Amino acid sequence: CGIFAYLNYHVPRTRREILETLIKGLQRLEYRGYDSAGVGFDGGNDKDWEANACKIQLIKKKGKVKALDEEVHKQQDMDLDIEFDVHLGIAHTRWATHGEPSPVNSHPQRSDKNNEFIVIHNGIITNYKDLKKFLESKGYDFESETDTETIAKLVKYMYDNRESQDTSFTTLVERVIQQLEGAFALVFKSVHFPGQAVGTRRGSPLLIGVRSEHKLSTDHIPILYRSTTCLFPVEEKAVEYYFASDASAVIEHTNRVIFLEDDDVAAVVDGRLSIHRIKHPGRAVQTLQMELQQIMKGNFSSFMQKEIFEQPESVVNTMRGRVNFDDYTVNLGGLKDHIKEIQRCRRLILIACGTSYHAGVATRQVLEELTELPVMVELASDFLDRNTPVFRDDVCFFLSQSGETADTLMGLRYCKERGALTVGITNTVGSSISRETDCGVHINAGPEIGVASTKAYTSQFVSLVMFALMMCDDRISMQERRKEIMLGLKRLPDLIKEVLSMDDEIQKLATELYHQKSVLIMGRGYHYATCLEGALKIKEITYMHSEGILAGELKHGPLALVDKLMPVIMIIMRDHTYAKCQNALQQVVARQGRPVVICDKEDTKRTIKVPHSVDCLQGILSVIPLQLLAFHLAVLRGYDVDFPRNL
Amino acid sequence: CGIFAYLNYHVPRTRREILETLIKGLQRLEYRGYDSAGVGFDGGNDKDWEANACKIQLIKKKGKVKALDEEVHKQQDMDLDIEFDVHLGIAHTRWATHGEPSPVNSHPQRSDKNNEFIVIHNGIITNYKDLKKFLESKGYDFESETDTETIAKLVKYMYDNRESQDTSFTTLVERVIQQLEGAFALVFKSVHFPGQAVGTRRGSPLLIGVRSEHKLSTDHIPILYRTTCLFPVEEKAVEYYFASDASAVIEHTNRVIFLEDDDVAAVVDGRLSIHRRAVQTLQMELQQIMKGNFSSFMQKEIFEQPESVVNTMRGRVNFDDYTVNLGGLKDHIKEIQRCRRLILIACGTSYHAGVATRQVLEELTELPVMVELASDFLDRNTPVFRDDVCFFLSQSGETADTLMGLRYCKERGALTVGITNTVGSSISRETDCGVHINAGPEIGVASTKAYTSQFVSLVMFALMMCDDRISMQERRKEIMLGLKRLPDLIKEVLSMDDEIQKLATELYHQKSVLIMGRGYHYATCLEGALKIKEITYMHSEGILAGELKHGPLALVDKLMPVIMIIMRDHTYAKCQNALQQVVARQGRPVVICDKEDKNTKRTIKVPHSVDCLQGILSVIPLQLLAFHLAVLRGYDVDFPRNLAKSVTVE
Ligand SMILES: O=C[C@H](O)[C@@H](O)[C@H](O)[C@H](O)COP(=O)(O)O
Ligand SMILES: O=C[C@H](O)[C@@H](O)[C@H](O)[C@H](O)COP(=O)(O)O
Repeated sequence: CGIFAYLNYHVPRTRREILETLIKGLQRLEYRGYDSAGVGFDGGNDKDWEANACKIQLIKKKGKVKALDEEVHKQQDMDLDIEFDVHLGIAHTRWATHGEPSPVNSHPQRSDKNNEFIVIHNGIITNYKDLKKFLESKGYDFESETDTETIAKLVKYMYDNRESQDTSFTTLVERVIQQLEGAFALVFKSVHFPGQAVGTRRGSPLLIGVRSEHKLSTDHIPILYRSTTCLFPVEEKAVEYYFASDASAVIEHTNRVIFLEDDDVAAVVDGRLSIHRIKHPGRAVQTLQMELQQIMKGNFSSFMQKEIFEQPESVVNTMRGRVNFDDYTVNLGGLKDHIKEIQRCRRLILIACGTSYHAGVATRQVLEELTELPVMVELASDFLDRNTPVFRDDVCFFLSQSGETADTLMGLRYCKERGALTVGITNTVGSSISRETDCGVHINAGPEIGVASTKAYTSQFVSLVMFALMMCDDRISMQERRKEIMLGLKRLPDLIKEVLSMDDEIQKLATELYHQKSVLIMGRGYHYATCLEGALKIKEITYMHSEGILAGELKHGPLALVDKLMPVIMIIMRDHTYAKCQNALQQVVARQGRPVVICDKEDTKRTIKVPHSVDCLQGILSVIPLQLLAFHLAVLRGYDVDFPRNL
Repeated sequence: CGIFAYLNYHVPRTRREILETLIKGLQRLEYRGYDSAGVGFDGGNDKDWEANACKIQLIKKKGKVKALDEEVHKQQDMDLDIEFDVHLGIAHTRWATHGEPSPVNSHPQRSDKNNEFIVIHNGIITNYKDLKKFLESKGYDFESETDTETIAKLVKYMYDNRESQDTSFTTLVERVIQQLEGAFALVFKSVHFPGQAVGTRRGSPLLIGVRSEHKLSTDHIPILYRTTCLFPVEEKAVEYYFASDASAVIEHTNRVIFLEDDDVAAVVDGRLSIHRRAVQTLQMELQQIMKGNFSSFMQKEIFEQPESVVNTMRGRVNFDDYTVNLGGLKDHIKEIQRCRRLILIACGTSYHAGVATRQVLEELTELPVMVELASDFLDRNTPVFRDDVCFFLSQSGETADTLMGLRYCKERGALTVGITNTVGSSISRETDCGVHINAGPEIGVASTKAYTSQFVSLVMFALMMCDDRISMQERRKEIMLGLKRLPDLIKEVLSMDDEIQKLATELYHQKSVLIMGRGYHYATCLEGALKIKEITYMHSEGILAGELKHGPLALVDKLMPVIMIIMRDHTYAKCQNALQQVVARQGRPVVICDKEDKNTKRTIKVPHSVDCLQGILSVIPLQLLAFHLAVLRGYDVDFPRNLAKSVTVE
């Protein structure tokens, strides 16, 4: 789950400082549920650090990182005051899967009883059964039940069979990954290559942060196959490197990062960073706009609560630099090039999973309205199962907060093979979907740390609307509609705040459903997505059977569930479907239903009155009371909203 | 909502023979609405039946028809022994979608406290509020909250301001429909016009049955405009049967006159005339609307799927040469292949039929296939083009949203195809072409054979669209042999009825059940979930298997009942992963799988078939499960609560 390594090269740090840095990185990567963490570093208490680089020491522990930190400072014969001019430390937090949680099964995994090679690993090796046999036949005995130990044992096998006494650490890892199958991100450390690090990935994210008070030789590292050919400080040697599986563990130290790509072998040798391959392409040193405050709870007791209540801000962040209300223009920079190509295409296909799919349903109508193109919205897993027909004049959008969901990513590659124009709507710089799409939009909602999608849904929503507004900016007959929608976006942050000020009314509703085992959420049109997304939130966070029902489908069967006992929530807004929803309401009440109504500004039982906005934006306001409802219900029932129950 | 009126002209019927005929005609229509019922006949206890036509009697009550039949009998005022040589009685069962199903809101409505004009209405008047404020000013008091009372209070307003002392009943009705907006199918009765019935329609079904041992004067009633009427030649004996459906008339005769929009039929002096036709024979046997030896229509229709599947393929599938021919589409297939997209539009189970066949349609046509819920399709003003081919799946052929979607697509120049189970329905008439699935009448409220016959019908279309591809010949043979073997496999599934019933005894007490599937069985878990909702009232929900890991799986614990559909097709490995996830969450799921397929100790093994046909076999256990659960919970499978069959209005 979480990888972190800290390499100080001619930046003196005490053993304490190094360990504090490693512990701190794991906390950035530590999400609720992890149950195994460890650190690897140079042992020995020789005042001169150059003699302690032949004893790798491991401290691994089951439980939360807090427990690891206590074990660190709780070491008998370990002096934390030794200063290292050069040192590499690696760290890992995990959610034990393959084996049972235990100190042995925690990372790093070692190559022998003297820790000649150690590795931290994110992912799974498919052929790990076969590899363990090949090494055992060569005498290597295993101590863990994890697939990671095979990696540590295999790199020593390559070392034990090297042709020359100076075969590079890179060459060894190159030979290792060539024998691995599956997905992995790896960081290696060895006594035979003191101060050096090797990081490589295949289908699992791995990035490198860099920091130095000196000028760096380049901002675009060229690839070396098997002058400024590598990255290094120019004035002096001092530099710091940060390997990590997520930017959250690097951003507090530096915002200059390199995102590795599949089969890259990045190595730090003599403090200089190079990137090797076997196959002028290069890897860019880029600046992240992320900042530490964005991954902290602040004054909120949970990340779910923070991300719900900060949606006024995240919606604004989504629009910053992209909307101009002075002259009613929208400019998504990532699409200003392909914008005219897109309009020459004949169909829009939105492909996503879960809540990201709900964002497509939530904006499908306005996309049809403003683009006038057919809009198909697909669940990624079903899209793949059916081998859906795709053509060269299709424009395919891929909605993904993480930018890594397997089905959404495989759908992307499916559509690229067939020649379709691909567009990524993501919330994670460097992610796979953001790279492999022809173009894309970063929704810029800030990191989503909570288990459930809250601000990501609303920012995706706003992003797709902004795209719809770009697609009709040349239509005279639509100028008024664009103006109306855009003045809605202008007012939206304050309308969200207005909804959040009704939190007390949502708590009251939560206590009325406290003991209920089901609830039906009914909507149609613009609020079909709203009732589907609310039902998912209440399933995922509250663990009760909430179900979204298309209002127009009631009389076709589902209405049989309505009686005096079945809780019902109906979304009834003042748009063109208003009279129809009034009909559905009369149908529910006719069958002894006592429903709660989320209705528009100044429209049977309790009513949650949200403010009135443009019809194609109401979904953003109407889903928030459902977000809060799931939150408050879970809190009432003693659940930790930040502790996932999916796994 | 059902309509039924009995007009016996010069055929002596006692007051019990007519009342037992009105109720008998409502039971034939009860599945269209069973929230209330009523009847309208002549009162008075005078031997000379001529001195009784001036006294109307209304008997309306809340509940099914069996609640009305008991209200009609055991009365202390109605003498059921008066011989009527000429009499007219109107009846009606109501689907109270709004308000209470009270007797005051049921039909026949009335125009005053003396009942001068009573009307039975099927449909909605889109301007009854405007008609209610006009009549309230002229001196008319309203009692019910329905829109039908504005039709009764209005036919009397045209009678209170006529021009001649003897204006025909047609004239009065013709003036009413001119002030009525929306759809309606009416059958009037007045004391001023004894024995005369008027039957007009507009966007709603309405036919007139005729029985007479004497020769009928003609077989093509000429539509008139404000040697003309249908009647027996020599004698006067004739019995008419107004009704909004053919099942309530077939029992008495198979000679009906299907009216058209704005045709103002009228029976005067026992002569049927149309104002502003073709007397034809019905092609339906009474056995087709009889439960037989089954205790419910739903059970019969499930166990008869081996037959209805055969009927859907009869005369259309030849297994010796592997050819498929649907007459309704023999010519259009040429132009359909030149089109660029298929759109399937339907509601409920009919929508599931499209989900169930979407993949194979994409496979064999190579065209994009979009499946749309009719109500949402209309809400979004979905883009449609001239080179779209739009299919409309409707068992009844009258579902409002599906029908409006049709007219939407026709307005945009699309090619429209109807997949119905009702000849003469609106959807079958107004589409460019179509197919009659020919599954027989479906009486149970929950669709069973209609689903599997639609499924089979869409596959047959797919087989036609690829009959000229060399590369797909083997695939076509694989599918068609699957169809050949399908009836017997359905019998093999049905033989597990008892095993399904035992499972039901383990679930009837639960509040919720999750049904999971993917690929070809996404539709299966959606349709099964809908059925369990509809007749059992359990909170059953279908969950796409591939979406479990994205949130819903958090709802699974050792207590949540789970049904999974794991079949030996290309999603088997994926479905095995979903099964592992469910168990990891402590779920103890029931698995529907193939015979040749573990932790699962609660399995339902269906026979293995072609992947794109397996949905037919996998859904049947869920049909049976829903049936058995509803029995265990003391519910009626034929008359589920809060709804009826065929949604023909808003
Ligand atoms: O609360 C819902 C979850 O956030 C989940 O449904 C999520 O939306 C999907 O797993 C797709 O995630 P991505 O947006 O990263 O693809
Ligand atoms: O059990 C389900 C019901 O039968 C219902 O969902 C029905 O399928 C729809 O009302 C479609 O009706 P039509 O097929 O007659 O259009």
